[PDB]
Amino acid sequence: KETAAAKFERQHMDSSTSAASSSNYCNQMMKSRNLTKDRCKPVNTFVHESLADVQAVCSQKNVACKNGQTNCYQSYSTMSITDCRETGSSKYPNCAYKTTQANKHIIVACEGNPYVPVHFDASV
Repeated sequence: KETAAAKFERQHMDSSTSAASSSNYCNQMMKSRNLTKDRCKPVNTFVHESLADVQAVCSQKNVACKNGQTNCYQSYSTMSITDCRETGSSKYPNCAYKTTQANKHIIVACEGNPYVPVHFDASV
């Protein structure tokens, strides 16, 4: 099965663009990363940074996850991110998202050897 690390990359990384280029970014990316296949994923964040820079967050500021887990880390630096959230008209299989550009710190949960992100917790 897909590893947690690999699912994080598929769901949350977009090193191929520096920011969202249009209001359709989320619609396109949510579809192409298979986040709308079985149901409309309600919210999702994409990070426009190199993979290594995001993986490095696992060695940055420890902070408890929203769910209380202690394997979460906040980036020292802000990152270019896109927030994707369903629009009021979204209705499977025609899933529809609002794209919002931002520069924020990210919080990720990490696991494994190599110790890498497995969950996107928050943008802050």
